[PDB]
Amino acid sequence: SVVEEHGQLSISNGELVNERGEQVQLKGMSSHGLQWYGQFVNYESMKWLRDDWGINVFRAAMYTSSGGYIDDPSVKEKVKEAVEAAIDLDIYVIIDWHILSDNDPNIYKEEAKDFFDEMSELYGDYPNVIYEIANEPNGSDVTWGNQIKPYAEEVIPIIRNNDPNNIIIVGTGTWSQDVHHAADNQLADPNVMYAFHFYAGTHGQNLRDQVDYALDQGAAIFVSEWGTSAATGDGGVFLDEAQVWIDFMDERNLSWANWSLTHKDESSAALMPGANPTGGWTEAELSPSGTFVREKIRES
Repeated sequence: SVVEEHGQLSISNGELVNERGEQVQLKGMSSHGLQWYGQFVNYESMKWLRDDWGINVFRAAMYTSSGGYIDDPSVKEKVKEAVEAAIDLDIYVIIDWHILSDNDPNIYKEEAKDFFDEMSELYGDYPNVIYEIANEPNGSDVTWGNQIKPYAEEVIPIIRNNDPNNIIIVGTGTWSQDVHHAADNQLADPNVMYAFHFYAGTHGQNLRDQVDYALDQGAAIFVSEWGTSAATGDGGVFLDEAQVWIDFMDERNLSWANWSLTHKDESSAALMPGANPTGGWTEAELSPSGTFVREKIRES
């Protein structure tokens, strides 16, 4: 139903819109790393998230390093499974080239180009796909103008040769926080968005104002990862600040994916130790974070 109704997504005047030009807001879950917690990514669990939580997007977080794709490329087949499930479920799907410790996207750019060539050749004639080409650039020596923008200007052409206009999300500096610099030096492609990531354990008032600055430059922003925890993914759940961010995102029509769908013993994890990898979770099998995120998407 979602993808049949909204169909082809695009950017118009800095906003995500559907094929009839109406604003649309995606809300869903991210996997944790597919090399660690891939058992939670399958048609049945995605169907349960669609039907019980109300998700309309799912993000497949394919780490590159940390035992991910560069070390063992078999994880690309789990991305394919997730994309195919999203197609069958009629929801959107984010293919996330999940850089982190490999903090400059240029480190594995050759591999990225080949991966995105393959994915856009396979799936480029479906409207469900959203490409996220570099999760979280980070480090003082990785800047928008010097590293990230030129990386995007190598990878985007590869995708566009196969898929002329599905959305591409491009990471920003400082762990996808530095939307100000990206918004002042935007990419040419008209269906690009810039990633912004937050964690509710950080006091967020200036970060909200910086997102507003970026939006005021006509840049489109996708909150492709956020947590209810501290920036480590752990240390406590911060639902008051999370709610402030939820309301901000609704006011600004910002799409989002929450980190993350796993049973790992960390506060950002949505599931308890006993949660079935194929879905059907009871209240007791959701963590405090998961309970909150489910409520937010159901309310929407």
